[PDB]
Amino acid sequence: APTAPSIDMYGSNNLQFSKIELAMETTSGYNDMVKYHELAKIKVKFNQWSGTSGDTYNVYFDGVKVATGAITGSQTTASFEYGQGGLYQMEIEACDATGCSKSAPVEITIADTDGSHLKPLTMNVDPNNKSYNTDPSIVMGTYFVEWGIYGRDYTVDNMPVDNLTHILYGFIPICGPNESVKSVGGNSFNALQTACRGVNDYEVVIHDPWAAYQKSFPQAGHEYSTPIKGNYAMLMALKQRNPDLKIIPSIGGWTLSDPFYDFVDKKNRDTFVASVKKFLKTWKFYDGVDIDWMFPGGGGAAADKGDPVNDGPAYIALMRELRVMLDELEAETGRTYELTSAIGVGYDKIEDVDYADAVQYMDYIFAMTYDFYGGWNNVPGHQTALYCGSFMRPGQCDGGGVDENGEPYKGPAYTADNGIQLLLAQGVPANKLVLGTAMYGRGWEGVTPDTLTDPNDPMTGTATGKLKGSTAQGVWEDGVIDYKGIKSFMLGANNTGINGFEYGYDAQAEAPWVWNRSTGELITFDDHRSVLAKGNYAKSLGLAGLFSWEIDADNGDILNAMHEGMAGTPPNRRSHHHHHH
Repeated sequence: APTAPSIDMYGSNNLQFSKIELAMETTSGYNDMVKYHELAKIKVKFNQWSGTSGDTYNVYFDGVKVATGAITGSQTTASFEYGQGGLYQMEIEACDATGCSKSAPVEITIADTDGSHLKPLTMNVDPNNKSYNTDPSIVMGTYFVEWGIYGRDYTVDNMPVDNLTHILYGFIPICGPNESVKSVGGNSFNALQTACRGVNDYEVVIHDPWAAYQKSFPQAGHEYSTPIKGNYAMLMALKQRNPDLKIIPSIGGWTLSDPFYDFVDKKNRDTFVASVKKFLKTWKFYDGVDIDWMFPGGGGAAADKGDPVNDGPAYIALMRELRVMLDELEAETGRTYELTSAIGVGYDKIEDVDYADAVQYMDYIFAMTYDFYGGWNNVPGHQTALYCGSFMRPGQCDGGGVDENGEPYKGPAYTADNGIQLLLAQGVPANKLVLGTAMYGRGWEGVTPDTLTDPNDPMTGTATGKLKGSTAQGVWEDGVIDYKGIKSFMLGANNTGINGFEYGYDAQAEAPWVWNRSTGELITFDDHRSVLAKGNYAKSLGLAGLFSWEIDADNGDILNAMHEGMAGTPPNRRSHHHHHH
């Protein structure tokens, strides 16, 4: 028998290999920064200085032969390819006429984007998040935002993952027309231009590669030599901890929806769909795709865009085509992929799409049952209410009434129930609808008591402007505030109201508010009570479950209430009553 091979650690790259190459110290185009290989190139060097060397070498991973070849001299480099990520016990064997001798086992690491090479993520969750035994068939979704790792200081390990079934990652941009991005700030448009250099229009890219895969997180044990870092590596480790969790990339959103309006041309859909397939093959931890087109028919960030004739049909076609593509991935991998979308719930948004047609291809519709009222104007109202509030005029709820100027309402009022009922009215099944919960408030200032028609209901007042404040209090953009900020600075420990604010609740609407009479500051949000109501409502209607925007803004109260709401209606048996969904 020849001399047992001795592995040259330095010459074998310390046995660290990767199916993906990611630029860590530079920023350029997505295709320049990211290279994915179906087979990792393995290169291992071993030495046989003393004694004989032998004729043939064999390389084993956990006892299974993965490479073989001839031995020449005292030095042999074993170069081969391997397609499965993970950790393996590697042995190298040398053979001749007299027999074989094996090296001692040593661990080889082959990185892949499923996280197979990673240990389960260590969590650091706010203990205010309680423990629940909610049926795993019930959807409990939330959005994690890429940029939350900056000022918001909210990282993947902070997510109450055991209280979630779906994590939607916001947001994946589409290269092309993106003038709406300029409204964001922080040089975000420039970043997108850079990402899209070398990328064709209508293909997806990563907006912020630093946050996505470059940034070293010490809680995840990231190093210089770590082939994948950032949010993505942490999400990979999270999948190792929670294999049944669904992590889905969210494409678009409010300021990244511009390219969607060019999807009336099927060629652009084709380009997009192909890029998504490539994206899902490259980033294996993702379990499907979420489409947040805001909005088919118009009413989005770009005022000059929207086609009420063609957008809805295009949206439907997009879902059909994405489902075909996902079926291909399912055939190729044996995995199951989900197709979802977050949609507007105003009557004027819903009427622009035949969701009965679209939903046959989809797993879930995330109904954006929030942003009903807000700081964009000076009219108070419940931003995320289940039902029509006390402040509403006669016939406003159903839309058959008349406004202040004698002008008829053009459709039903913006409420969660009105939206859900319109979707059910189209023929969308309840069990594919997911009800939206707000982890944020919208707000005004200058709603002083003198402006109120009903002295005890600030929703009957008039504002002078948007809510202002500091990021310490959860105000990241004027008119919007983190739920945890509302709790810490307006509500206090038991909703007593602090710092000049008083707590109020509209039992008709199922909607809370805080109101400071002196400053006229008014905030509309979801609280424990309203979320309990939403949960009860979702269970009664047989909805798929609940989802939320955005997890970083919760202190645990909202997600807790989501679970407790789903904890606390039989088929129709008889006529002679109000038939209703």
